[PDB]
Amino acid sequence: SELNTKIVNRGKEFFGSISGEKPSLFNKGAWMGKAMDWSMQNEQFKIQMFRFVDVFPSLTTSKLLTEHIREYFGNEQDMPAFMAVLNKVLTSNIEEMARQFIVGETTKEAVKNLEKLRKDGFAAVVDVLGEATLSEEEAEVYTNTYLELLEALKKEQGSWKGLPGKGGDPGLDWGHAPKVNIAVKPTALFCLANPQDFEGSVVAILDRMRRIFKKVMELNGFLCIDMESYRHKEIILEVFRRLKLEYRDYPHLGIVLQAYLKDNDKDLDDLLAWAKEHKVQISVRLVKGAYWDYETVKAKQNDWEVPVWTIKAESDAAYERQARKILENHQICHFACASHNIRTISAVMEMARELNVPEDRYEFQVLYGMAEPVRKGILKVAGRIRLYAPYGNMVPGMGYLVRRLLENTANESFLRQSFAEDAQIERLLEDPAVTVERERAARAAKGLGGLPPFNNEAMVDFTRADHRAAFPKHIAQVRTQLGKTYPLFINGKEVRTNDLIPTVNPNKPSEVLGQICQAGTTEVGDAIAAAKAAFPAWRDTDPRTRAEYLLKAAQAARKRLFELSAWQVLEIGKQWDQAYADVTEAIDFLEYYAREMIRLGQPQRVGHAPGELNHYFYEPKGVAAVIAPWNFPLAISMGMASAAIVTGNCVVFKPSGITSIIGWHLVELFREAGLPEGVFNFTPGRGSVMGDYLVDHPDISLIAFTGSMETGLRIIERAAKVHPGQANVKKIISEMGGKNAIIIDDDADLDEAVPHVLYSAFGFQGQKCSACSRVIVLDAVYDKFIERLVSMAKATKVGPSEDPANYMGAVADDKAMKSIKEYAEIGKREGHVLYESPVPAGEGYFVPMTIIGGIKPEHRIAQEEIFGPVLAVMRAKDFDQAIEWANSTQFALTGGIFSRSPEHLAKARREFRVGNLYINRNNTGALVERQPFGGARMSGVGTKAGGPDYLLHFMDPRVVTENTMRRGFAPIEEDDDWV
Amino acid sequence: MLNSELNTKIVNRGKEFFGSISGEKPSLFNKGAWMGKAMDWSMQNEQFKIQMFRFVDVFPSLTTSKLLTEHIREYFGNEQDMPAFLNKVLTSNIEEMARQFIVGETTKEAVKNLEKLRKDGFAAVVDVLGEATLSEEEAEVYTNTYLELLEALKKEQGSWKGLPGKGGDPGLDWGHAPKVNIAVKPTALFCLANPQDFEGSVVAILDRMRRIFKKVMELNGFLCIDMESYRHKEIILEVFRRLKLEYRDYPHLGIVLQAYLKDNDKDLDDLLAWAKEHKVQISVRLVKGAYWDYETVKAKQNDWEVPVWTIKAESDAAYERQARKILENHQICHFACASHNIRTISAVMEMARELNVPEDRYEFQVLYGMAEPVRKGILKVAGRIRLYAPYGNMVPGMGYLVRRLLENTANESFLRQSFAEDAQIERLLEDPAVTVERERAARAALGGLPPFNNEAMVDFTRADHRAAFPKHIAQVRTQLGKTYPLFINGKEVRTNDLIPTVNPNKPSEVLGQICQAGTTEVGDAIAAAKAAFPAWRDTDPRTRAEYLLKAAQAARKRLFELSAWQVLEIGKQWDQAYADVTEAIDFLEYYAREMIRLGQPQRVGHAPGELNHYFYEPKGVAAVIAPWNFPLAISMGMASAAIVTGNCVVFKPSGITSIIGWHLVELFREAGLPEGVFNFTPGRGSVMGDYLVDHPDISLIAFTGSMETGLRIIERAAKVHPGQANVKKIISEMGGKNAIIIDDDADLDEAVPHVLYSAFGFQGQKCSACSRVIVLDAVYDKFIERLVSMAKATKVGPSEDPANYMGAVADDKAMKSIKEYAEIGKREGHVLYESPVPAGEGYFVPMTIIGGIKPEHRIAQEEIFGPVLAVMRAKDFDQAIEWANSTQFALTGGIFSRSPEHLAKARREFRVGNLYINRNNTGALVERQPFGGARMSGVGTKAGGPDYLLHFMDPRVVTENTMRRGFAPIEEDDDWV
Ligand SMILES: Cc1cc2nc3c(=O)[nH]c(=O)nc-3n(C[C@H](O)[C@H](O)[C@H](O)COP(=O)(O)OP(=O)(O)OC[C@H]3O[C@@H](n4cnc5c(N)ncnc54)[C@H](O)[C@@H]3O)c2cc1C
Ligand SMILES: O=C(O)[C@@H]1CCCO1
Ligand SMILES: O=C(O)[C@@H]1CCCO1
Repeated sequence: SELNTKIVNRGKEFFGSISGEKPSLFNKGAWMGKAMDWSMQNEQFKIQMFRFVDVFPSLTTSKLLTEHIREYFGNEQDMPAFMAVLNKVLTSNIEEMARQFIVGETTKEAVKNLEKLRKDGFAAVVDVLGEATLSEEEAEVYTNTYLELLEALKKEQGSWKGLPGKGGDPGLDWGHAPKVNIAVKPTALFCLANPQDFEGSVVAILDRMRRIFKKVMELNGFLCIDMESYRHKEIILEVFRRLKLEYRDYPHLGIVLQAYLKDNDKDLDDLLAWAKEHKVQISVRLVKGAYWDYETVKAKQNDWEVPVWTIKAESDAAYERQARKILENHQICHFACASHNIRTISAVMEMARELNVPEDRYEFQVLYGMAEPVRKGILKVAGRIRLYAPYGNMVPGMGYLVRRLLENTANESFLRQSFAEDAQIERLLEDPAVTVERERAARAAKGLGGLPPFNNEAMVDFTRADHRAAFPKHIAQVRTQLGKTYPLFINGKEVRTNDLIPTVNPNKPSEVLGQICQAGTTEVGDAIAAAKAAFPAWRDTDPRTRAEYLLKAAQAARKRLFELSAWQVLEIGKQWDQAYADVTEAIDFLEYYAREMIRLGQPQRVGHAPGELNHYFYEPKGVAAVIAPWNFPLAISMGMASAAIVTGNCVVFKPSGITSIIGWHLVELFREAGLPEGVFNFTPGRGSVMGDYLVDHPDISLIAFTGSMETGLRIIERAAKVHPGQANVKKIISEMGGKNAIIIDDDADLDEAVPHVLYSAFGFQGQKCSACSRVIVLDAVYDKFIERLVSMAKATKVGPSEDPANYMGAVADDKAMKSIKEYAEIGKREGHVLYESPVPAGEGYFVPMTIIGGIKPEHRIAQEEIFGPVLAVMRAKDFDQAIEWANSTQFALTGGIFSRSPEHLAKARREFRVGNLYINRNNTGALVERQPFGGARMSGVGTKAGGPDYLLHFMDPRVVTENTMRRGFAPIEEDDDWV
Repeated sequence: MLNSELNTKIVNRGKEFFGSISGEKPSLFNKGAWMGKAMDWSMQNEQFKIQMFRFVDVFPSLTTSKLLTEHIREYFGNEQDMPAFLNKVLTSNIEEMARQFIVGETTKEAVKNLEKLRKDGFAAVVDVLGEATLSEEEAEVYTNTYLELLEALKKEQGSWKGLPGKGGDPGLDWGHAPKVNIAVKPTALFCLANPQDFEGSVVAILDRMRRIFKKVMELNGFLCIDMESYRHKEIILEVFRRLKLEYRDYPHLGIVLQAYLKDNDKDLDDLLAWAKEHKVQISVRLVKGAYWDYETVKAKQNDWEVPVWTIKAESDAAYERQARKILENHQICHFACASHNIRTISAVMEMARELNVPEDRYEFQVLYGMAEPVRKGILKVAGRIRLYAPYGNMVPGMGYLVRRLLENTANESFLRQSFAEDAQIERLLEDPAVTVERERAARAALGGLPPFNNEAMVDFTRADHRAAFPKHIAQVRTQLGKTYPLFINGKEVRTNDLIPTVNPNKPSEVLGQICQAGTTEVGDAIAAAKAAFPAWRDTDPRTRAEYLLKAAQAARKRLFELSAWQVLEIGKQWDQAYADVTEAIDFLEYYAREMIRLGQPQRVGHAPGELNHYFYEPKGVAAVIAPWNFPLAISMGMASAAIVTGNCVVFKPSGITSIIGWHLVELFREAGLPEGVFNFTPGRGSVMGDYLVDHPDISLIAFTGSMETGLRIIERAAKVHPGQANVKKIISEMGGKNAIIIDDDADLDEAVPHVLYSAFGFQGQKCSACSRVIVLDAVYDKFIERLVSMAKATKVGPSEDPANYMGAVADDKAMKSIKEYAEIGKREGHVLYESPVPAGEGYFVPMTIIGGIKPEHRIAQEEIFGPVLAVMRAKDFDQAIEWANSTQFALTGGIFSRSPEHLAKARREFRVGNLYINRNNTGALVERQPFGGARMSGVGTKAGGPDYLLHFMDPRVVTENTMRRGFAPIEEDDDWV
């Protein structure tokens, strides 16, 4: 109460001394102020304006600029009044808004302007614009930019008089702070920063951070480590902890902690405890956090718990609480209050006074070019105020710029409420804990048939220590299970044959995982007869009961998630994330197709004529042959088999030879679920022995196939014949290849495009039907794009997938390795090799990560599916040729485009006619419901797994029509057209 | 108001009526009897009413102890689940209830009881139970029963004193009425009574009615012609008018008019005017009407205007207004008031007084066994009461029995309100005209397009519809002799290869010559469709749909004309021709709405920072290979489906219906369809058949025809040739070998004409036609006797003559092949019926029924596609289902059964694409019965349903990452915070 009254009064004095002055961004007399004002009034404009700011620096020609302006804002008559002559004026206004937030474009300019800040009474923390670097070379340039900055400041600082204080050392700012203070972003220091390779990322970042830190120490300066997105939070904490311990006696090292994270109370507490345990001192810059929108979207997309508070006052309350904790611990922890919020600043000031904290233990910081009246008020009241002063160019600084625009204009922004909305001061200065209680209470004021709605199973989350630790443990566990013989499974019984084929670790072929029995035509004949005998009872089973078996199987897989994943790492060479996502997709199919059968399972009345009932409903076809691929050995198999099973068919299942153990997991899961015998039959076998036999058989009514075009087309041809005794015309559900292109338009965001294209091309060694095998790059952006793509590629390592440090590993088997390598030779003769990775020496089916330029549509590697880590780079003269080239193959599965032109995106949506088109992201990793997968042309037959049309393909519709009139009367039904 | 004053008298008379009989209830409402209890719970519980009434209907066919016991449990549950109120007991109660409404089971017993009624002071009008006869012999039995009855009464009437009256002849009832009075039901006199053959029906009925009336006049009696369902109303009026004019001086001939008909105000005026014109007198029995539930349902099933009033008080108001009109005309029109309604009766009594009507001009009539206190009431006040006294067996009387039961228990029933509902007397006796206004005023309390409704079937109750066909057949004959060219890329292309098309019922009548496309022309059409495809694909789905709606309006305007062409070109009967055209219109209307439904991309998934849209794309060029049997409908269905989904079409019509194929050209042209979107290429299959199917630019084949051709196309289409963009999509409807199962408890009066239509409708030239009838052992001999007796009544001949049931088959080849099958069939089983055919030209095959057929027989397996019906004898219900499922087809099926267990088994196990319960297995309508099957009958595509258009397209997904530099637009359906 009493402290809170002091805080409120301090805040009132603050607003009083501000004298009504508005920060420049809220100055309606300025163009910037007008543009932000309209963005705040009109959400559609805000979206257009911020997106235009983002794309602006890549509008490097007059044509690009004129066209983009028209497409984002409309013609001159239809755009707002505050908005060729037009190109020049708008360019000037955007340029000036960007310069608003930086102290310079270069090191020498920054240094000049920093001395100007000192004369106005301001300290600085200098930052070089950049984040999320794309290569080792770029990380080196960023690093050397700091070294150059430090050399320059080293020369200058001796001539700088220390900013005024009340005591201490006259050569230091305010008597105590080092005059040179810099901030560094960890993700700018290493382009593959990923907690999936936790130690690898820590070391690579720490190594460059150390070089910078040594130079900082050399001039008695301060180094602060910025905090970035939640994905890197633990990595960054570890870098700080390690670096601190190597130089335990050096006081001027800081770390950012974000009060908007639910983790932060524990993290702050742990860090303080850690500092005590090691008897070192630390420094914390407490912020709220800059990535709120991003964290909420990212967690939502992956069914992760949202790592940030979601009521704005909760972050404010957390800040006051955590700042009090830091101030109390001022002996061990130096404090930088980083906030533009007058309530927050006032709370810190009164808490510090109440605890009599020495002034050398806390200072205040704000962002350069923002909240100008607040900055001046702090200078007047506290005296110790530091500006975060970045420098550099618009492209690497674009994230920063957009974050500032977002920060100032958000509905919940303290600055917007104060300086745009004329919000009441009492409300603004209210204790946010009160606000929290009131908001939470206001906020305290679906599925079908008892089932929760569909949601995709949450992705593995390597920000968690337990998830990181799970893989090595489960891989070892799997290693105790090697060397078994896997029999056929037919009508609930194991059937052994004497033709065994070993399955091996593609990254270590001498490691034999097991031996697989092969079915001959006799055993396949037996599986078909078993399925046919089980069919009548299974068909007569209630759809909701059939769905329940899928639900139980899903729960069985969920309880074995990491175990099932580890099997794939070893048997087929999946990377950890790839393995896990394979299993979660299996679970999704089970959960989704169960719900879909429940939805489609109730007969629907059709028509509304009285005296008549028509019910429309579906019947299964009979026995389904399911011929599964090796590249998604649990997901796609389970997808195809469970769809066929849930719709009332019985299945004869042929796993791919090299992933037959994963195929055995379907036996384990369906057994665990209690599935009646004969409904699922497991029959691996040699295609050359029983492949045609399975497909030609008269008792097969349906064939679900996922694999190569040559095989799919053969199956389609053979299946069309009706043999004697054959009950139905065979239904084909087929997913075949792709030759997938991603287009890189002139205006593409290259920082997004590059890592997305690399992942699309080389994720899982390129062994996906959706993989990017052609990247088609617009003439004017080509050299910039390919230099960055190649440079990022050179940073990646090729090696065993059980080691998370490797980006990709060996391909499926010896035949694939030989085939892919020959294609790379073919490609190297057609075009010109741009990159060819090292591979480890010794055993393993390794193919280099390979990038080839100069490719044209008439070349073999622009047409034929390689199914491996071979990327063709094609140079298009204009957007029209890029589309024509994207459409130049016989396939139409997936595709992508990086572009920020509304016109080019619309042209792409219309003409780039693949089954799944991706805009501004990778073209792989389709999720159930979100991205139903499949295409036409030579890529398939227009069936889409994971979508609402899929189960229909496994059934035939029936209608029963009843005349309900007997002797002149009929019951009246609710949906009848009557009188 | 004068009207307020007269109403006061009516209400006061009603009140005294109610007071005198106060206490007394009709037998049916006596809750102390079994009759009363069953009715009581029926009135309380609508679910029980349906069970009981349906049970009464099935009861007489429960002829063994097993059938009886099982049905009892199936209709009413187990011994503990059913109400307190065995087989021998329940049999006796239901039998007692049926006897409540009859004066006897035999003529002798009837005559005895009628004499007993006279001595109680009641006149009678005697009826022989029965309606909707199934044969000429049954019609003769019925006619002779009246004759036998009349001969008996001729002998008895001499000894009868007239019922007491006020003056006149003591030998006449009340001094003036003839002692003998019978009523006859017209539809009991002719098994094929149908306004489609209006003249033939009138004459057939008139000839038997005359034979009866002559006997009636011979004893100076009265003949009343009952009125039946709306379908036969005009026929019945015309029979009455003709008979009346033949015996213009004989006064004892009456007709019933139904006040529940909207037509009745006009019908009554016309009849009164017709009588004045001809200077005859008439007699009208005015009733409300007995077929209300039926007329309402039937009208709605066919998109016809409901012929009855639908607010109950509107019928009461109609009755009082029409009664007044009759009484005003008492000098020319004798009046029988037939109602159990005290308000209605009281109104007629005061009106007869107000208008000073002589007593010999009106009498009162009620139904035997009903409304006993109202009956006694009338006898006491008016004295002139006549009971409608039917006699006969329960099976032909079942319609009458169920109508009585419905009558007494209905919600709006006056009897129910008065004697079970304890309703306020003031509300019961209020002027129905006031009730009408109250009820009407009480009822006052997808994107521009009307919802889908099927196009109204032709309605031969209308004189204009009856006149339309001869007019339009004649108009079509003035346009014969033309040469029809190909239609490619908007241009007519002639070739030198011509095939003539002729009238199958008269092959010397050539309708035209058709140009045949060679492979060069087919190639050109395919090239044209391919060239038009990009722009058509990019045309908005709503815009595409608009062409179909325009084409529908074009056809709707040409309905009778388009029908006429089919009558002459492929031997369609009038109804069959019209139905073919309305189905085409339905497809157009339905597929337009479907494309509009499917045409919008839909967001899928709910993750923020992401938009996934799911939508459809056309395939490219579609080959449409159409059949002759449904020449406009199925052609238009496949073609418009392909076109509305953004494909372009190369269309090959069947050779013998090439002119109907040209109609598609005309309709799409009138709609303004872009050139090349639809191309018309008749040609010889042996020249361009495989060429069309094999062509690398074809992406989809829609085929409807024989299994053999269908399976060939599926084989060839599976190959991917050089330059072929897609795996070809097959949409295919092939044949069936369809069975109807006649269960032990089947209603044979429904089943027989339904089976006959199913098998011989359009000469059996439907993929849905019944070619096997599977009859349960114990009912076999009875079913076949009735089936054959009805068949023998039908005539085979030219479809342009509506008197004929069926006519010539499609062409010479069809004729030859069907005849070979008939001979094979005759060797396998035993012929039960083989109709005559006209001598002279025409592709005539006899209506043929063959017995002793088993599943191993060729005609039990192979689709004949002609008028040849196999009858098979199943030993029990399980073998029946087994046999139904014994072919390689699964298109349609039927079952006539009233057993919940057996119907349940059939729904589950009789796995055809379209299963029909208790009706014919043909005539599938758009939306109501989406049509198609699997096995060898098809590939699981159902034309006319909500899954069909999907087959003509491929789905596409666009996914957009909407986040830039850490922010994204929040969308409405985003999962968020
Ligand atoms: C001697 C005799 C002979 C008859 N002959 C024939 C005949 O040849 N053909 C024939 O069709 N009928 C005939 N009827 C009439 C029929 O059999 C019923 O007896 C009669 O319709 C019942 O009318 P009501 O005045 O007795 O009873 P009410 O309860 O007054 O009237 C019931 C009648 O109202 C009508 N009705 C019920 N619901 C509605 C509604 N929602 N909207 C509009 N109207 C409704 C029906 O016609 C129904 O029968 C005859 C009746 C008698 C007494
Ligand atoms: O990059 C950002 O947006 C914040 C502000 C300063 C550093 O971290
Ligand atoms: O058959 C019937 O239901 C009516 C009643 C009397 C005759 O016609």
